[PDB]
Amino acid sequence: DSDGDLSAMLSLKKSLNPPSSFGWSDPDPCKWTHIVCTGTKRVTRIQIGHSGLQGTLSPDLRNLSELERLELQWNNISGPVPSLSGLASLQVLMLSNNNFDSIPSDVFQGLTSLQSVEIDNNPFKSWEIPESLRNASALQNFSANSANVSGSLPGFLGPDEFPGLSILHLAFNNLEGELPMSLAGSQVQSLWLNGQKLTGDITVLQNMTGLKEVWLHSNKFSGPLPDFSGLKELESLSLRDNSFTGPVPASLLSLESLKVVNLTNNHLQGPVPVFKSSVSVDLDKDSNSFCLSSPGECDPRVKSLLLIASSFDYPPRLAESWKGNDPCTNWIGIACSNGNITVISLEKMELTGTISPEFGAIKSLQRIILGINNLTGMIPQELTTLPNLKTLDVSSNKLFGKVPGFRSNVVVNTNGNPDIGKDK
Ligand SMILES: *[C@@H]1O[C@H](CO[C@@H]2O[C@@H](C)[C@@H](O)[C@@H](O)[C@@H]2O)[C@@H](O[C@@H]2O[C@H](CO)[C@@H](O[C@@H]3O[C@H](CO)[C@@H](O)[C@H](O[C@H]4O[C@H](CO)[C@@H](O)[C@H](O)[C@@H]4O)[C@@H]3O)[C@H](O)[C@H]2NC(C)=O)[C@H](O)[C@H]1NC(C)=O
Ligand SMILES: *[C@@H]1O[C@H](CO)[C@@H](O[C@@H]2O[C@H](CO)[C@@H](O)[C@H](O)[C@H]2NC(C)=O)[C@H](O)[C@H]1NC(C)=O
Repeated sequence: DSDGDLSAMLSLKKSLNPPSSFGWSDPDPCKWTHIVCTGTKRVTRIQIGHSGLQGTLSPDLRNLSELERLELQWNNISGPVPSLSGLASLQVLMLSNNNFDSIPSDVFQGLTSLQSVEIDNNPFKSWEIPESLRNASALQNFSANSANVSGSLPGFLGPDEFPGLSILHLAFNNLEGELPMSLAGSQVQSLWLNGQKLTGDITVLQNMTGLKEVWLHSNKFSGPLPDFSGLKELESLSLRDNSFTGPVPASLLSLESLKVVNLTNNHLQGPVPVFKSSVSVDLDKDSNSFCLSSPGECDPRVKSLLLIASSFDYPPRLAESWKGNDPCTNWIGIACSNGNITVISLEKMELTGTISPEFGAIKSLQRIILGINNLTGMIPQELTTLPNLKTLDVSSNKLFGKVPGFRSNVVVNTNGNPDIGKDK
């Protein structure tokens, strides 16, 4: 009630200790500068950003039951952020750019009206995004850049609990682990996750069709680029300084909405991408694994090997090795005679995926050695059309199906494939 608000405001004045000329002098805090109250003397707004404040924040803040907007940003307030639990009308919370040293796990408990949270640039002790946030079903904006956020990106941030989430900014924290698949379906429009140690692939982006701005640079993301054709509002895509593999997808190259793309410093393969003239492209020379230094089709041998790599799920070691346009110099697993590929030898490379029928297109092949990997599927019939093939070793994989009929002088070894001959 109004007496409770009066007491809480007096406690806040004491903790913050504002200057004598700040205007918190009247016996009725509803008459104080930068405070808004209802006609029945309930506090609804406290708006004292950029006010040079130096104290701490009283825990009695949580007693202001009708508080809607709390702005304390760009001061020098220290100590812990008090629990705000129970402030069911709090709609806007701005604490960015202060000196807060911690934020508690129950801080968002029962904050059902919360729409916008900004707590960037505070020297918080390490903390994880808390479960208490899950009651903010109308949450639209959550910003906590440079706030020492740790752990994984929690899956509860998906549309199942945050159907209105629009801005999620968590740059320059300590996040690790992979993107949770529960983000699928999210209507987030601006996503900042740059500048930490996130890993895994970014396939979940395919299911986030409201994205306009995606900043994932400076992480440890890997794997090939996903299908972008569904992201018809995507304007700004920053993927630089990661470990992405595979080619730049045509689905991205033809995306009409695209305005800015950053691809520098990855392990992207295939031909150099050509974007529309209107797109600002950040792609430093020699900062990926493209076959040429400028746009143009790759060498025929390279094209074949890249199809083979694709079927092997773009092996990370090959993405970093198979650079340039000459497979006969310094490529993992590749030997040549007079420029013709004679050996593809990738034993013990933890390969996944399947054996591409494109092996059959490399007519100079003498040895295909793929033993001790995690390959599945069948041995393609196309391999029997290799007239110089001497040895096919596919030992110790997870292959199945009938072995096609090879010439009677081809050495074939399927040792250690328990399902060879079985159908699946
Ligand atoms: C957070 O919000 C949940 C509901 O949202 C769901 O969980 C969130 C964490 C998040 O995942 C959301 O996306 C998701 O939709 C609230 O949960 C509801 O809480 C109320 C009570 O607080 C429950 O109401 C009770 O229902 C009982 C039957 O299931 C019923 O027996 C109870 O009646 C008894 O109590 C009432 C008074 O409360 C009394 O009037 C009755 O006479 C009787 O004794 C009562 O109605 C809902 O079942 C919960 N689930 C819903 C609504 O889906 C949760 O409270 C909230 N928590 C915080 C901290 O804000
Ligand atoms: C992503 O690339 C864009 C386009 O190159 C970068 O934006 C440009 O930044 C330069 C500064 O280096 C500005 O002077 C240009 O005006 C910007 N162009 C824009 C915004 O269209 C952007 O900085 C890159 N992002 C990262 C994280 O490196």
